[PDB]
Amino acid sequence: LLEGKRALITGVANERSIAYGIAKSFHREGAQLAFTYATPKLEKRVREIAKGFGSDLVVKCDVSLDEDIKNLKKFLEENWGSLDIIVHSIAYAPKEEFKGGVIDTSREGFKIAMDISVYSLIALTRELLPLMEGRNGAIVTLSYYGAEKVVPHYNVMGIAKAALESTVRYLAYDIAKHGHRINAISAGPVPITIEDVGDTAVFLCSDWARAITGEVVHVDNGYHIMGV
Amino acid sequence: GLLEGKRALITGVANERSIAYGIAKSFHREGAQLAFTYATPKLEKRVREIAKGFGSDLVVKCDVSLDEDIKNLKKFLEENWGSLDIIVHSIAYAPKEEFKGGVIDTSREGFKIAMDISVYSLIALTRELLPLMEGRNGAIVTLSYYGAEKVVPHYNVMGIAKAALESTVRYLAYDIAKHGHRINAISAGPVKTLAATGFHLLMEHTTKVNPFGKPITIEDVGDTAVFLCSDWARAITGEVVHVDNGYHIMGV
Amino acid sequence: GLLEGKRALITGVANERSIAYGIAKSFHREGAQLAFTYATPKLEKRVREIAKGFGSDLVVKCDVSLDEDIKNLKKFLEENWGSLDIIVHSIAYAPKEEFKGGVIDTSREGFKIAMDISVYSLIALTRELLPLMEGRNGAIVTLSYYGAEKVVPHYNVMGIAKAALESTVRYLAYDIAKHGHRINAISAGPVKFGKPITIEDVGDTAVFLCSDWARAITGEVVHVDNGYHIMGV
Amino acid sequence: GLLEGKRALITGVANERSIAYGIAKSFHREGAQLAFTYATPKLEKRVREIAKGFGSDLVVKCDVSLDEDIKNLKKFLEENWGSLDIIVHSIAYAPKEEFKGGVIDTSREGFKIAMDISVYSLIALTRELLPLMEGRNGAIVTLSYYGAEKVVPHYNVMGIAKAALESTVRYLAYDIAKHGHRINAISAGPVKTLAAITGFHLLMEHTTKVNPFGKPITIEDVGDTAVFLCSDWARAITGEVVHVDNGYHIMGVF
Repeated sequence: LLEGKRALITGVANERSIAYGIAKSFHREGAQLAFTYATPKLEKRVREIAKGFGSDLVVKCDVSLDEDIKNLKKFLEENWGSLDIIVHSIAYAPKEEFKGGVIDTSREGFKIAMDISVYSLIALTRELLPLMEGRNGAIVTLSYYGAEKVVPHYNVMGIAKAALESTVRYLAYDIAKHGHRINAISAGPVPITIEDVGDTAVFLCSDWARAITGEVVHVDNGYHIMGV
Repeated sequence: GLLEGKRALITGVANERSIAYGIAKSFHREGAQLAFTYATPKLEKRVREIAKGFGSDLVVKCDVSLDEDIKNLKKFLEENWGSLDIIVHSIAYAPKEEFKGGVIDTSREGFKIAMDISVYSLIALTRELLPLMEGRNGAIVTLSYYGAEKVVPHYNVMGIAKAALESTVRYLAYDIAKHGHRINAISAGPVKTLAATGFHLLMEHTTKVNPFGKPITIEDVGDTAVFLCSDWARAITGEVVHVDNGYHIMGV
Repeated sequence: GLLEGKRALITGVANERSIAYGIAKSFHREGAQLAFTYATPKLEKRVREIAKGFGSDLVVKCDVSLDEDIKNLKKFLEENWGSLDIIVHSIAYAPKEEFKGGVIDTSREGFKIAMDISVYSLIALTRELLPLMEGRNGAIVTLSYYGAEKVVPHYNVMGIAKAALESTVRYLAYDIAKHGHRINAISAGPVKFGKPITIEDVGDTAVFLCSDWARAITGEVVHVDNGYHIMGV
Repeated sequence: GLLEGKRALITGVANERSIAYGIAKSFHREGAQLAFTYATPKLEKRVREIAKGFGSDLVVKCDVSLDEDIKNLKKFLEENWGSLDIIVHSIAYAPKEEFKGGVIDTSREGFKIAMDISVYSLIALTRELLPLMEGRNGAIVTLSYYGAEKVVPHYNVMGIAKAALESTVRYLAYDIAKHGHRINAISAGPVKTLAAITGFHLLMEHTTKVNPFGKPITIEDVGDTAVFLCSDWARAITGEVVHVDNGYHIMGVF
């Protein structure tokens, strides 16, 4: 339960977004919410979604842009002045990258995949950590089994998610000095539901999970266990 | 109230410092009804007193080395509940001599005991009690330790047992899924318990190395156990969750 | 050749299709001298015949469930060789009943037997034979399977045993490194892309892992499985 | 030798302390014919002299950040060999500043460079050179580090890179298997190289104290493992990460 907690939600595009399921569970559990939208064409839907949860706090943020990350800090500084939770649900590679195999990955497509899907977590964490000072905050990100095993056609995203899980470990080391935690949910195809992810996110971002950091929790109906 | 209307069997309570006591405490807070085993006749008194403190009258002797004790446990729960939601498996033992040198010095008999009590008991309890869980959204949780994954000097045969335990969890998840049940492990960091050679140094080293510079508590385990045994974790099975203040991340 | 001047004990040969036979074959090719255990009297004839074909007359009965058989094996090696370089541990068993149903159906006695034969035997052999390896920089190799890591239906208690075995390899690596020795596991795919491997695949990997070329490798599990382990399907 | 009649491309030699030099040395002992890349014009002389020492006249400049250099590398190998058995990928870089604090302090540009040079280069080289391996039983080996799996302070963005690299190896194994080829990683322990950074001495000391042998690995340990992994003895081994680290990876206390 997240009473008194202020959470930033990234990655809401619509009502089927994994981040929507997280926001839904967070709202139920008493969290106040703020949202990013990735592009201008998503602003209307994200604003409506935020309003449906009683939030008017919506800000444009292209995570490939340093200036947008700094602007996000400023927006949160001005409207809240502190922060408890970051939900990082941002993953992208150009669609061409999923055709063929990893062997067919373009250099630019690789750069884009890593920057959006992995570096964005570092940039958000660095920039927003000051807002969390003295709060014992929590960050959660999303991964997939393709990080650990070959899922054909997942391609560069399997590489990105392996990098992401390592990033979670290093960031856990960094931010523990300031009292904060960061974990990943390795989600099955959304099969699980977005609500399965959301309820797991609530726990991991709650004080009940105070001893859990740098962990990857599989929310996948046990898919990960199978050897055949 | 995440466990409202849930019935949970708690194994492994010896005293108020036991990991299972932490689990009972969190489960109680969250609305679970509790039943307890005690391992040896000497523990009866304090386990009954502990149960009473949680509003439970259900305490029964169960030495998991004994097939008849497991059967009688089932009979006891059939009479007093007739359905079951949760099994907390917090049982680990090896003769103390097995911790003195290295794994190379493990005795055959000590090995057999360690695996039987620390691993096989999970299989026996799961098989025996599964019928009582029918129609329920059952959850089982067991306790492991990082010594399953890496070498922790003096943990020895228990590092072998815990690796077997985590594999056992995976196979059991596969078995019990078709009955609508889940099973997971909590890989807990060191806690100063009655149950837990070289402990002081292990505890000190772990505390120094983990990113928080502090040990976990039995309450940390309990709160994680609540989640994993609740319907919020309906999509989580065969998983090992580290409740260790980040110790598992370090490559120093 | 890679194993010249090295003396290797081979456990687990039952016949020419035994994984240990492939290891013995590769070991022989590479110049190792060989000694064999046989598990039961009814296997003596075939094992002696196999040993002879490799130019060995060093064959000894060893039921690894028996402490006295393990002590006796040390004596046999002390008498005939007086030193040792390599142990090949290829010993895994559970009563056939245990592979019916799932792990949930495992009997207590079947579990005890599986762990004792498949896992504890490695500890007992390593402890007992380590003195013979003194000052040689020895190497031990054991066998595992992907069912240690992931669920392979019907592998059951052996999946538990193999997970325990791999952990045992790590702890033993820690123990024996201070005496200059190494121990590793080969996680073999099913035996003769992600297709069945051969006993020769295992054998040539065993030679490397038990050679001085692998001097920096210990407590490792090497998958010899045509890449099966990578798949998330 | 185990590599008799095999032709191997060696990337990443800067001097005789380089991990790739150890690999070249073992490969040479074992009968491989060698070709070398050098990363920058300043390394040319050094790498040509090292190649000469192994009886090789095949050295070519290849900056892996450049698509045209990878294309020209292929053209060079087509002209001088026309077939290829082995690629040794020993390429890792991030700007020095990235090792100074924690991963939290990583710059966007330093991250991009690290991933491009340390990870993407493997994909580029594998894709470009695979045709030269057609009909051969090819093998590729790359170098990783335990920082891919666990937190090694100050290894930072390289620990992210190496985790991506190990995943890249798995996916490439899947891709190249249908052409009869294999690819593996050696997760090597610390070695004092030109390339190996903030806190190196302490990392080296700590690793040496903690590993069960109480000593670091050598470039020759890596070389001998690479020979096996790139030989037909390892025909059944692909997508694997092999720790060549004197047992460091087993330790759960430090």
